[PDB]
Amino acid sequence: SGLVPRGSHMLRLSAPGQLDDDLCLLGDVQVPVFLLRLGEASWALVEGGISRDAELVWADLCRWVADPSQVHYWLITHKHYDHCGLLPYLCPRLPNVQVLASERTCQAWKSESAVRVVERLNRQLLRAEQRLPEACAWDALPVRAVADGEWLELGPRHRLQVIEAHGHSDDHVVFYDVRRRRLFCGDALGEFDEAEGVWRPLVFDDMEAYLESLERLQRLPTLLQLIPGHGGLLRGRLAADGAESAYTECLRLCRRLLWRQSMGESLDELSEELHRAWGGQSVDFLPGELHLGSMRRMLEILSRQALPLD
Ligand SMILES: [Fe+3]
Ligand SMILES: [Fe+3]
Repeated sequence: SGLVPRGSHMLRLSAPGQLDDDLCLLGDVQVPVFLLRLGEASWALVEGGISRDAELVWADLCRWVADPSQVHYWLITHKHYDHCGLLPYLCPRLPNVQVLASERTCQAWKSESAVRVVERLNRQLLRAEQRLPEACAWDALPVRAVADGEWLELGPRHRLQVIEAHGHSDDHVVFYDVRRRRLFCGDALGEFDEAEGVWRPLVFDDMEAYLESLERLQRLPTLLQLIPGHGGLLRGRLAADGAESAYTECLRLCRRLLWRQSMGESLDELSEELHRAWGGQSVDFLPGELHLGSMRRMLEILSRQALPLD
């Protein structure tokens, strides 16, 4: 790497450890969990991860926090297997934690059907020799539902607003730190492309909603830090123009899809091409058959909802 030999300014922070005075990245940058120091004896976690990373995240958590009885909150953006998979495994080690999530997210953990999908996907990600810890029941998690527009006063230095951001999933929320101009955006802007510096759209429920969410997030004060559900912490113009860029990349995808369909292409064609182009990034946390499946689903949603070309 070049970066061995020069102290340049990094636009993306992608290593575990301290990101800012109040903020650490725990576990794996691929599916990170963030730690906020709220106080001398108080902490919050943000993003709920994949189950197989339990011990990775737990060891990093213990590097910074001598007493895990001091972790008081755990904010969750949405119900997908990769954003809540640690909860049953680490909540039992966090006796004072309250999970904060949307009503629709909380409802999913009460659904036998939903919880078993979450379990099925997370089991496929266990590494060689890994055994998960003892789990809590999903319906026994210490949860509180949070609402659109709600101010979460996590502590005297940390007040974060819950902003509804449906479209990626029907339950997706994001969390905005007004003081720090720092947005925890989950998968609402898509998947950040590490080779190209652009957003790949992740529209798995509703395109109109996904665009409207981005429209709304573009109106926040200019971001200084943008923290998606995968890949680390973005700063500079990548943060400041994140929501706008995410929006345009989604339009672009619609244009490609509707153009190729014009030429009589099947949806499966663009899907295999998107799986080929984009699937490599998430191979270590999303089974490849399921990335292609998700690509096809997104293209179905766009095909139905995109404004026609004539
Ligand atoms: Fe997701
Ligand atoms: Fe995700």
